[PDB]
Amino acid sequence: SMKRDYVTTETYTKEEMHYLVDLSLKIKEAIKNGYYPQLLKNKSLGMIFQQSSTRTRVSFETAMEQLGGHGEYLAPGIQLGGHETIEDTSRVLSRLVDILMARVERHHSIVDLANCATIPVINGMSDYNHPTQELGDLCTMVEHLPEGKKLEDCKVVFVGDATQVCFSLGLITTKMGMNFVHFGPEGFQLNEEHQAKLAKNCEVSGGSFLVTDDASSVEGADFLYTDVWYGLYEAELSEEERMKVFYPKYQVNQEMMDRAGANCKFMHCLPATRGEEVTDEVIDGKNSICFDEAENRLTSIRGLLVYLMNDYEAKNP
Amino acid sequence: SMKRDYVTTETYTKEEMHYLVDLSLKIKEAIKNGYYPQLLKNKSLGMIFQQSSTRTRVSFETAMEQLGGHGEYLAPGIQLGGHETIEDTSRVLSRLVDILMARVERHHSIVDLANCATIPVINGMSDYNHPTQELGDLCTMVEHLPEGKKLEDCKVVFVGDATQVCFSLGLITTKMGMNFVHFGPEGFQLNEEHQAKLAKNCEVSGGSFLVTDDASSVEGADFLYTDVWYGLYEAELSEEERMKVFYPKYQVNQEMMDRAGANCKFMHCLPATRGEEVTDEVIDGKNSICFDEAENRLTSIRGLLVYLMNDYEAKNP
Amino acid sequence: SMKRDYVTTETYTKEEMHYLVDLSLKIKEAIKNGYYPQLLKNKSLGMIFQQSSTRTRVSFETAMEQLGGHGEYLAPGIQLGGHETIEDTSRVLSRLVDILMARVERHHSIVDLANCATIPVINGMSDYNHPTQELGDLCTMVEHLPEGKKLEDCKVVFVGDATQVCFSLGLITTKMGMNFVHFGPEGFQLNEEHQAKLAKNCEVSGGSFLVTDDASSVEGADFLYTDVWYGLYEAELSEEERMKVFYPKYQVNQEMMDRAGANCKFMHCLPATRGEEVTDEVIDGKNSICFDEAENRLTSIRGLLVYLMNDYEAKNP
Amino acid sequence: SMKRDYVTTETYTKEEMHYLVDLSLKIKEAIKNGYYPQLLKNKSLGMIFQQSSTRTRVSFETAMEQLGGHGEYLAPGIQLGGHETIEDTSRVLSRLVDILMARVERHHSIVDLANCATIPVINGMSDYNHPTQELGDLCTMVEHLPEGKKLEDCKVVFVGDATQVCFSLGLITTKMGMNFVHFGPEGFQLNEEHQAKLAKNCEVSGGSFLVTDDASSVEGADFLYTDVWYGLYEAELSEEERMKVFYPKYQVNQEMMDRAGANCKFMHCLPATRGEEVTDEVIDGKNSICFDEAENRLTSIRGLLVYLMNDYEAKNP
Amino acid sequence: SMKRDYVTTETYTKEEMHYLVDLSLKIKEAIKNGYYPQLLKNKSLGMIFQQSSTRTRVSFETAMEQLGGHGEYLAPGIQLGGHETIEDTSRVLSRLVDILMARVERHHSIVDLANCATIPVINGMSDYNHPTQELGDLCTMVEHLPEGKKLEDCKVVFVGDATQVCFSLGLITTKMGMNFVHFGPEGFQLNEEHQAKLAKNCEVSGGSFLVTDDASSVEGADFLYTDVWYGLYEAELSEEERMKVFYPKYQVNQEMMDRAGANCKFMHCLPATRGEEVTDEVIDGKNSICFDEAENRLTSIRGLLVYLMNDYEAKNP
Amino acid sequence: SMKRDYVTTETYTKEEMHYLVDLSLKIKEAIKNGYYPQLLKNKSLGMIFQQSSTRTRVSFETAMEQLGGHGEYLAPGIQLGGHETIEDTSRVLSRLVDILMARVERHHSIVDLANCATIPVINGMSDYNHPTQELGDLCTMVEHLPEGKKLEDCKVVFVGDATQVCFSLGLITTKMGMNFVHFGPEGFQLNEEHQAKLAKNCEVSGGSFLVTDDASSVEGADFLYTDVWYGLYEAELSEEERMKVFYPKYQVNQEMMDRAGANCKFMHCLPATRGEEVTDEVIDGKNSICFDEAENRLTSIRGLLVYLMNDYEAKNP
Ligand SMILES: N[C@@H](CCCNC(=O)CP(=O)(O)O)C(=O)O
Ligand SMILES: N[C@@H](CCCNC(=O)CP(=O)(O)O)C(=O)O
Ligand SMILES: N[C@@H](CCCNC(=O)CP(=O)(O)O)C(=O)O
Ligand SMILES: N[C@@H](CCCNC(=O)CP(=O)(O)O)C(=O)O
Ligand SMILES: N[C@@H](CCCNC(=O)CP(=O)(O)O)C(=O)O
Ligand SMILES: N[C@@H](CCCNC(=O)CP(=O)(O)O)C(=O)O
Ligand code: NI
Ligand code: NI
Repeated sequence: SMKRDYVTTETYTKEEMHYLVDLSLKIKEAIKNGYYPQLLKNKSLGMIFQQSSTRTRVSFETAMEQLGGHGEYLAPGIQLGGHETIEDTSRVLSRLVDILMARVERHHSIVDLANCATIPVINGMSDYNHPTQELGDLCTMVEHLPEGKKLEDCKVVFVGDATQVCFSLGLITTKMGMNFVHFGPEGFQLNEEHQAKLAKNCEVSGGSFLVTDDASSVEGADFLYTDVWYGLYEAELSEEERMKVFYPKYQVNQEMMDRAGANCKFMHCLPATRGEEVTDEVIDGKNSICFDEAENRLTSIRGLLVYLMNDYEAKNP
Repeated sequence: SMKRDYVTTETYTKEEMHYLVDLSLKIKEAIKNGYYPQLLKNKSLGMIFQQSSTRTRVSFETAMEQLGGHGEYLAPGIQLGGHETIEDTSRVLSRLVDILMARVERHHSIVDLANCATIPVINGMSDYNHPTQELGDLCTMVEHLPEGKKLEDCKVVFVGDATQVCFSLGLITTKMGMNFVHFGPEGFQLNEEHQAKLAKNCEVSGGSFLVTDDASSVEGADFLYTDVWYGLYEAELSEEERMKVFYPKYQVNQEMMDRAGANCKFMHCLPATRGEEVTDEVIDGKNSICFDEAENRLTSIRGLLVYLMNDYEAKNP
Repeated sequence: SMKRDYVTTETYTKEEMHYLVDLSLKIKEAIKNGYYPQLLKNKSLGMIFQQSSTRTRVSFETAMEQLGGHGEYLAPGIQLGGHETIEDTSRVLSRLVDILMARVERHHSIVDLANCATIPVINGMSDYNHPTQELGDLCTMVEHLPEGKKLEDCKVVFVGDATQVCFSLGLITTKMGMNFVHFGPEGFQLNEEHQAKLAKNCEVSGGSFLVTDDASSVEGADFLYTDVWYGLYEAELSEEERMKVFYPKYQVNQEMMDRAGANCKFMHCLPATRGEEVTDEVIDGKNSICFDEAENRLTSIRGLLVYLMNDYEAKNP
Repeated sequence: SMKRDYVTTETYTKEEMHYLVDLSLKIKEAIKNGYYPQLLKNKSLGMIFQQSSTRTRVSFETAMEQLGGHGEYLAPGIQLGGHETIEDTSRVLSRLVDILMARVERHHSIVDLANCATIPVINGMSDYNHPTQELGDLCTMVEHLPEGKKLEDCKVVFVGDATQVCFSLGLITTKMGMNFVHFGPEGFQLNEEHQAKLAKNCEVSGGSFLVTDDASSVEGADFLYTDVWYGLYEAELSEEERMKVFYPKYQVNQEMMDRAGANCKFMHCLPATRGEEVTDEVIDGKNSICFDEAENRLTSIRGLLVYLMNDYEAKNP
Repeated sequence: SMKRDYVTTETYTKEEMHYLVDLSLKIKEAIKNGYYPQLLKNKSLGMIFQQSSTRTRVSFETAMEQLGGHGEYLAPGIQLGGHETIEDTSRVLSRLVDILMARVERHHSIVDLANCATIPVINGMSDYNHPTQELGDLCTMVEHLPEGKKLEDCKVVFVGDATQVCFSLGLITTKMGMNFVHFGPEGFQLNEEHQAKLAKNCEVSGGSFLVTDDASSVEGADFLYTDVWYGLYEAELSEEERMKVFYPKYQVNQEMMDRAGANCKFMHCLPATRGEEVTDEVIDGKNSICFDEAENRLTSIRGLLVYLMNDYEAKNP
Repeated sequence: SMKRDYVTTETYTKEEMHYLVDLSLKIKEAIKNGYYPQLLKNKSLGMIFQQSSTRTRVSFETAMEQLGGHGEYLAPGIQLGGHETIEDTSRVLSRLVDILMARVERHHSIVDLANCATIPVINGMSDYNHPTQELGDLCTMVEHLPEGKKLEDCKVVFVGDATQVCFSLGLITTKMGMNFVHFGPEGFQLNEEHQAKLAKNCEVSGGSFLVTDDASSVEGADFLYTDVWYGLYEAELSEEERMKVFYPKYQVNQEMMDRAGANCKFMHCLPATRGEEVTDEVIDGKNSICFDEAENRLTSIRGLLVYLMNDYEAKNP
């Protein structure tokens, strides 16, 4: 083709993900030392958000500035579909910016945008997956690799609801050959189709996956990860409804961390509902890496933007 | 004076419009070859939008980045008029940005902004005209000039409603000495005052204009252009109402294109209502140049911004 | 510490404020001569607005571009507090931008943001004070210093309501050793706590302050300053209610200016309600400096941003 | 291969030379309008001079600065050949600069440098030819094209000694399909091998060439070109010796220009020996373009450097 | 005209020299604070040296880099005059660099270069004067202004030979309205024509000048300045010859400084012959400012280059 | 202190040398990928050469351009010492450039320059040592580390004369904990004082050193290094004299390489005298890394310049 998209890590090999991590960490280190590599000079990113965002939006906008380009915030309601067709919007934006991202209510919207645009398209989260979160989370696990452990020998346990972030964490950990668990209650577990995709990743990678409601599954976790309980932006569970499903068994508290292990690190994509999926004590505690993880939303987005723009330039000399 | 505005092409000569085209195409060619001329370094554009926009807004914001400056999106509701007077807003913005554009509900708002501001002001569309569309459309017609034809010998036919874009296309084609037709139904034709202005342009240019409901008027068109049927943002015609006025006589379909001529190119400012003013077959067909035309919204805005900033610097050494 | 904030000028000495003025005016002069000092290259400012703004918002966004960085407009409703705690938002933004500003409904919000963020935080106005307005106003008074007068011998009279801008003007004038008066009606005067803070400033500076409803207080003013009468954004006084309190005694009209003195300059933070706190004749008259003052919102913000980023870099080598 | 050299225009087609002219003139026009295209950013040119130079050396050094790179002056005596072999010098410099030029006493030296270096090598003049002079001279003739004439219908007459510049002018004019004459005395005419190469160029181009001692050959010249009479830097003819050969028949004086034609333009590569090959009256006269021609040494070198670096980057992605 | 030269300060007013000082010191302060104003971006300076130089040459070359341009070192022997006429060299260089300087054996050479070039020409020292030294020395005296003294009330005494630097110091001090003395032995004093020029400066400035062999003339000097005794580069006095003329009466030693005054500062253009015109004790002593003075060769050259390029751009829009 | 010099690696620890290698290789990799880190923006390097140079001079000049600064070539004969004292030259240059290097005839000259200058001074080779060669050579050995070997287990054998490069190679290899041999004839071996310094390095590093005329010493070398036989620039041995001392025993030929080992790499600082210290077959052969080594003169100089400028900025905030 003449471009590459980042809609799902399912289209990336382990080697490509490692390259993305390595590129991201090199850029991070330069900036830490006071030097900003101008790798996207005069390039323009269209940023389409159908939902609210702090970390994803600010990461894209900051990343562009840091690398010498600019991000344009197209707020909820440039509509995807509607009166103007997605084919028209996609072809028009392909002439007016160099690269696109979109956070979408429905996954088909990002797929359609990628299919119809002739410039790189990045999924900034859908109801299905969250691939920039995957890369940031991988950067974070690499930086916080336990002493004497290979990445592939790490155990990553996601606690709670089968969110798009849960699935995405499963996708990236299995892609990298790691050991993944979704610890969640029946009715809120990764589904058969999700699990088939995790198995497919493991066939190649030698990693493992388990989906279970067994509380002992947290034992030996190197990373213990959670997310909110209220579901999707269009149809939230109420406090009473979600507490009924998840509390207290799926609350990440100090007792759960102690059971997972003394050096187990706590992760959360954020925003967090303190007192539901995680207690103040854990998220603010010595083993929380969620703020390093949030920083790495920017770390990973810088590397990804550069990778995709380099690919585009290679295909369009 | 100490600045120049771009409110209407009525204040520009043919020679100035050619200069704007030539400048725009030089910048376009540089960028096509991977080089971004930093002609607006550290300059700031205030972008006031009273209505939704994809092409105009993204073109301004991208243009500024590409040329080394920045565009600020001032969303619907910095009010023009209201509690704070237009004189105050204009004088204040003149101290805080280098150049302004505004897409306005009512033409007097852009006129007032231009009259009261001491920096260049650009009309990003009003209920009266659409002069940046004119320049982009002219760039497009120049690029797609038929073999063996001079620009002045081209025939440009606008089909349908007497929109501000219809009038603007009349203004630019007549300014350049071309042959213009508005093919539209009685009651929805360019009015007496519009036509007097077209005649005035032709007195100088030697071009021609005709406003007619004769379907044979499309015959021999080099460019066949249309726009939506629903009218102005504040007071849309319903689907039933606009179909009653315009359908099927004013639908640009393959039969109309065949009648216009085999090499006639289709143009539309966009967004398009597929199945009303144009069929899928035409807009997606081999003779459609509307996506090149959309790209040239950015092409023309880059040249215009540079022209106006150069003029400002010449007057304010 | 590892950063410095700009929440109130109460934490700045006279010498520091002079340094800020001098830095701001040097940058202004360079730009006047066509040279843009790239003092914030690749730096990112998060701009959180809980209320509407023309001058503050555009000043921050333009300042960043002029100095080689970028400002991100985070529109009303990234919430401060709410579902996601202020501690979380603050720590997250500290990883994703280099510097923050916020215009807040309630002062505690900016205090909390500053306390929880590890990057510099700037108050873009609260219900308590308006410190960037202070610096811009000081730059303006320095530029318009009366012939043969020291800054400290100037008399600055604020007319009307005890707005946050009124208090801020009191804070800066007393900090610089000048003579301040709030001329306002009983019930709408700077309160006991405000006045205690002004007295504290004067203990150090040798300046003076008076809060009074005596109309003779305007006599001998070098600067006569006013603001709107309708109160705070969340709870406005109606036209009838505010006219009943303030009109005509507190209307700045030509007669009041004549009484203050022939060379007294008129100031207003803007937006102004013409016909209430000021007449057209005064604000558009020969002794009005409110548009120079508005320009100096940008002048002062450039200097402040550079000062705070330099401080940050000094503390984080 | 992995690079391209500019040792002789014999390896360039007419289309490539036109491209070089067009690129050079676009860059010239940008700079005339105050804009410097940064097309060689951070690139380093090694400049090896075995002989003195004003125009060639300054053109290369200025060109690099203008385009965002740098030229290094390697003065007579980094030796080519000698104790360190040319193979070693060439391979070493290929690691330490991006592009090379050399003005050489003997043509084999530039050939050897080009053959052994893996970066582009440019001939800055040898005893055989002078290809950057060719391109500058072509740019000059294009700019000064007579009214109503095609380039190919122009007549270019070189007067005097069969210098490397004489031969080079023959090479470029015949490559472009023009009509060339060397008007020179027997014993000092382009030799049989030179003429065979001119005939070979004309076989492709349809141009013409003549080598003659007939004074009537100047009649109808559009460009009349000359050079010094003293021969090569290592073995100059004395004043008496060269006057005996060339004077007065080959002196370009006003009478010769009048005979050539009223609009014939005078060219000289410079430095000129006033009173020998040209009189003060001609070189300082209204029809002299030698200073425009000297400027175009820089014009052409900018275009060439960019062309060769672009070619290198295309071959080494 | 279309440019301005800097051949002698005789063509500059006191106000222009103050502007040059002020500009130079602003640039110096920026660089001291770590910021390099890019005021000469992509501009090229030709640097012609007929004599050796450390301070002048390095100052020009460094200044260009610091301000975003480049200086080209044209070493002794691009000849001025000779085989190629000065008119030709001047016109050719005017096409190939933006600005020129030259250090020349004979003053007429710099005059001829300035007269024939259409770009700014700067005198880098001749046998007559040294105007960049003047500006650097003035910057130095301003920075080291004695407490409680105006510039005009300062006494500047040059000791020793009537060098071009001696005369230049007389020219600048008298231009600025200061009090100048040349303390030198009969036969080696500023001549009648020099003194007539100093008187002419004083007619305008109200300054004073004296040329004398009275040793009491050093008393009350604020600045005591000297230079070498060996004369001009082409015809040096031997050690014995110059000692016979000048030693010990004109040796600046600690006794002379004590007599001049406790706060008198020692200046020397450098290079110095330690043990002749100055002792180690003085030049390395607490009251020596010659290294600050040497730094200000660069300070002044930066300001001058910018001033002349700005003037050129103003005249050639 | 307020700066750091690079006169000898004797003042650097193993950890510092590793840091220098790592920094150099990061910069090299960026440039290989088409990105030039602007780490020395607007910085000026004075380059003083008392002897001829290709690799050192071009490396410094190119390095400065690549990193956004500039190098000034001060050719043989700004004299160090002489009429103007070294103290004066050093103090003057400290005001006029940011960093200095010098290639000197006598080591005391670089020591004096470093001691008297207040800016970083780099030794570009003396009669004693060659520390930039050390760093380039170390970068080269790291890049060409044999499979399955640690740097410290490598054997490096220098063949021939006890040149400054021989000693320097001993210094760096022993500093890094490697195993060094000088294989050279009696009378031309590293002397007692050299060897005492190598022993001192080994006391810390655990490396080894041997100085011997035993031809079996080459056996097991991982790197086999040589240099010219003619001695120092001021007093060369003739061909007959040096052949008498060194030939054929110390000629690096294919037989010697075969004896050293099949994967032993050949190194030479260059220029090489082919047919003396090395045969064509070896230097042009598959195991020669001398051109990679020459490239790494630039690799190492980039890292060193950045390291020293960063150190300077840290000490002079
Ligand atoms: N399951 C959650 C996932 C939120 C991911 N968070 C982020 O990407 C951080 P942001 O929203 O601040 O960009 C949901 O559906 O809302
Ligand atoms: N008659 C139409 C004109 C739309 C012009 N379109 C554009 O300028 C493209 P945009 O809206 O995406 O900027 C109307 O009044 O709506
Ligand atoms: N008392 C007024 C203060 C307005 C200050 N104005 C500004 O800062 C100018 P802006 O709102 O355009 O940024 C109020 O509470 O509204
Ligand atoms: N036949 C002459 C050619 C000189 C060409 N001149 C130039 O290239 C101008 P320059 O020497 O100033 O670079 C000779 O052999 O000397
Ligand atoms: N009278 C002395 C003047 C030297 C001025 N010195 C300088 O300009 C310093 P520089 O030579 O290092 O540039 C002479 O004729 O030599
Ligand atoms: N022993 C040799 C060392 C030469 C080192 N070579 C280099 O540094 C390469 P260069 O001279 O090209 O910079 C001698 O004394 O000459
Ligand atoms: Ni922006
Ligand atoms: Ni240079």
